[PDB]
Amino acid sequence: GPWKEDSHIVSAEVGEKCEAIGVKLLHLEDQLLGAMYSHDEALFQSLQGELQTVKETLQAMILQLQPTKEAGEASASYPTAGAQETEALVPRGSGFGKNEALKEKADSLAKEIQYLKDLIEEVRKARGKKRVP
Repeated sequence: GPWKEDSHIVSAEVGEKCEAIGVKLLHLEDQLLGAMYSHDEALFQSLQGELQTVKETLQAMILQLQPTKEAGEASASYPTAGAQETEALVPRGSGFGKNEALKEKADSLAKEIQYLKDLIEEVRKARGKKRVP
């Protein structure tokens, strides 16, 4: 009769999965600070593979619980006028050297964690506890 295995066990399985991603996120943040300050090669490879596996599993989780449509989808345009221009004259770098290669990776990883945090917060808020009547 039944074709699918998951029908009732989905709301009780998300809580444990969310707690697992939370403990992994905290351990990944501590290992990220220790790997960037101490500088390593093995820790960066393991961090990239673990981050890609958590991102792929998180995308599959949101694609499994939340349905997807083929026809439709809204596109963004964002209005612009053009006010105030930014110009570079003094890079500034006191200490030992200059930071440019580490800044790009720090902003890219920080943006990926911000989107990852908003995604986990949206699934937690939508399923589990509801706000207002």
